[PDB]
Amino acid sequence: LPMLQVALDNQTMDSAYETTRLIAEEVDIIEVGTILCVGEGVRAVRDLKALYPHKIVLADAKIADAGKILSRMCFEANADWVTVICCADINTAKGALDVAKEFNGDVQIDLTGYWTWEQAQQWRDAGIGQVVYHRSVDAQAAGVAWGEADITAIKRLSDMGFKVTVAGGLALEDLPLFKGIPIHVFIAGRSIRDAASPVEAARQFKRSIAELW
Amino acid sequence: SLPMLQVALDNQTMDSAYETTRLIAEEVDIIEVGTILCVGEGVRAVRDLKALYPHKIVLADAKIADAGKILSRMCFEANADWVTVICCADINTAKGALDVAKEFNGDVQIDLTGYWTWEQAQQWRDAGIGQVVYHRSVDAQAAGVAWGEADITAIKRLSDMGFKVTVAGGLALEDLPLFKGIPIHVFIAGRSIRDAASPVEAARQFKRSIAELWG
Ligand SMILES: [Mg+2]
Ligand SMILES: [Mg+2]
Repeated sequence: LPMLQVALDNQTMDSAYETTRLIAEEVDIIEVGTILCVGEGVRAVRDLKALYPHKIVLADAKIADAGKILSRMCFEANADWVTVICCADINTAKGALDVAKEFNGDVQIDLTGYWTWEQAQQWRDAGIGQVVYHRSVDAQAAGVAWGEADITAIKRLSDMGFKVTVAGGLALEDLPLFKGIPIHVFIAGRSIRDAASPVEAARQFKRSIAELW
Repeated sequence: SLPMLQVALDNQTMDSAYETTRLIAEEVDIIEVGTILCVGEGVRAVRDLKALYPHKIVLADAKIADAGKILSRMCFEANADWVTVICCADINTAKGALDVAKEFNGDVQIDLTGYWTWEQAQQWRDAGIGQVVYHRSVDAQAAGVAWGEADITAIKRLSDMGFKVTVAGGLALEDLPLFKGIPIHVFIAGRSIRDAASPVEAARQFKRSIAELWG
């Protein structure tokens, strides 16, 4: 089944713990959001893995360069997975992946914004096995919806051999759009954190995934 | 004008960064809180460095990929002067960061590490972005990628489009003559200053060479 990842896009640890104390056991993957990486630094990764060592912890660093340095900082802090942003030089993805392998972790290419199918082939040739197909939250705020071109692009990525994570303002009602595609992970940030009942929000995601897959 | 000098603080902890700033704060124009220090320490690095050096321009090299308003506000509330947005970001990300920047009388640069297009550059100018960082990837540099003809051509084209151009990416003193005759706004040096036997003298050599090459 597709896994459920909660994005902790909080500015401080104590704000993040407001969410994790409700739903840590309701999800599969705990993401240290970019917001939290910037707010608190890599201590966020170390602290959350110590709290939830049985969960996969993703550091959503969106590394643009200095792949070896930034990945090593995240993996020394006990990250399982780290993200590299799609425009990074191929040697950045390669460097992050080499480090990831030392720690038995993995790298995902986050596909927010502008990238090309040629770059996607490069990531595959470099041994990248995961991508995050990601509607920009700012594009979302400007009225960009999920659409059929996204579905086509997700299937294409899956056919290239990537495990695909889907993200970007996902609500429960969006899940049927992706039906029939072997999605690796759905990310939910706001639709869990900001729900009247975060626990019900998470369980509904899992319920719906179970029905659909 | 002479190109200014920006020191990149790509340290993992504040104390490591202060080992550099206590030597060169007054030898450089812009203090960059490197991406590595943003990740190492969080946005406190911005707040703390601005408090030590309030008279200096402080740049947060956040390389914002999305959530432009949120991330830019965090940096500006920590008293940054400038923030970076990575070239691949959706145009609304750059716009959102700029909107926030104007509230704080700050500014946004687009960092041009990695893959981008000329069409994207026109969108940046149209949205009112006035600064770009022409950036050789440090990982590309480590795989042997040299400064080349195509870099001079693109920098010139960016300048002709109306951007002030910062040059960065493993910059060494001997690289500066490659850029002579182009109105570079800022040169960034990280390792070439931080890792020198004498950071003070390294910074001074950059300033001397700049004053010769652009004088
Ligand atoms: Mg995220
Ligand atoms: Mg930098």
